[PDB]
Amino acid sequence: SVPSQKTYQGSYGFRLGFLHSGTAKSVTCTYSPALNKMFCQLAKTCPVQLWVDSTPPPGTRVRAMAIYKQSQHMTEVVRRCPHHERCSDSDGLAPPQHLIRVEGNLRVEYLDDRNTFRHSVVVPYEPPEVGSDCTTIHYKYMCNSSCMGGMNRRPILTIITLEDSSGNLLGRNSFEVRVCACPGRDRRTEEENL
Ligand SMILES: [Zn+2]
Repeated sequence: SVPSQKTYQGSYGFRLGFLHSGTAKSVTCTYSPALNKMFCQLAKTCPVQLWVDSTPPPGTRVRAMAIYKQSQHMTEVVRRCPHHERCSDSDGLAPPQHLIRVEGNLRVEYLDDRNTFRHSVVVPYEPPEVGSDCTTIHYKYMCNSSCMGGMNRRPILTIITLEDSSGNLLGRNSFEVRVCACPGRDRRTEEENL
């Protein structure tokens, strides 16, 4: 019982983009092309860019979902650790257990799948204005990679799916995530092994 991670550009040429932020000590969020991996800080904005060759129909929705990267952990549902789950950091919209939030969107919607028990967060797709090339969604990870009782140092992927108003699949892309203190340092260090 594991959700697909196969890349699928679909009819609209769906692709993911990121800020080219570098690895200076102070950066809150930074992406590695070589690793296909996002490094970001706990509860900080992590911008993900949606790129399309053609504008998807109105009613299109954008869902984000987390799964564990290692195959022997994939069936386990990724959720916040007991401490954070119990934390007073609610924004009034996100369920307390949910790892991934979206900020600054009053039309945000959260799901507990009645059959898989997996969490996900979905927002209406917005087209870029004619002077921009992509759409930006501001994600937040609400639990650390090192949190004991949660992910517990196990690496995760985020799966972004493009779907119509009826929930049918239009596109899919994914990237690995590490939530940590000092993404800049951890990115340079992990990239050094190459
Ligand atoms: Zn936690």
